[PDB]
Amino acid sequence: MLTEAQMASTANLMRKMCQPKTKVTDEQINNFHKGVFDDDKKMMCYMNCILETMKIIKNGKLDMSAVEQQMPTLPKKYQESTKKSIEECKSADTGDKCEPAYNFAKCLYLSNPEMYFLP
Repeated sequence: MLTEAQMASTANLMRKMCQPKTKVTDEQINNFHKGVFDDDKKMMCYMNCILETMKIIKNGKLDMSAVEQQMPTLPKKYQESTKKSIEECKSADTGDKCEPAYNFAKCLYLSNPEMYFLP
């Protein structure tokens, strides 16, 4: 099991890698975490980069195997909220190229804004 501090630290390291690769702006990322969804390609490709790095998205598709391995590494306060969100969002990975991860991410946020922890 991971602590919340390790989760925030690993999230920060993923952002440090994925933001320069995609040139998403700080405000675009900040908007996303408040439910303001910019479908600009940079925001979309950032979400693709993040979820590929987490191994949750592979070739534009939700990898339900990676989802199951990593659920036991979640802090228990996120375990229940994540299960419900993945169940609700497991077909939201629609579209082309970076769109599936972005659409999946928007779904995850809207299913439970308070428990959303993606970078």
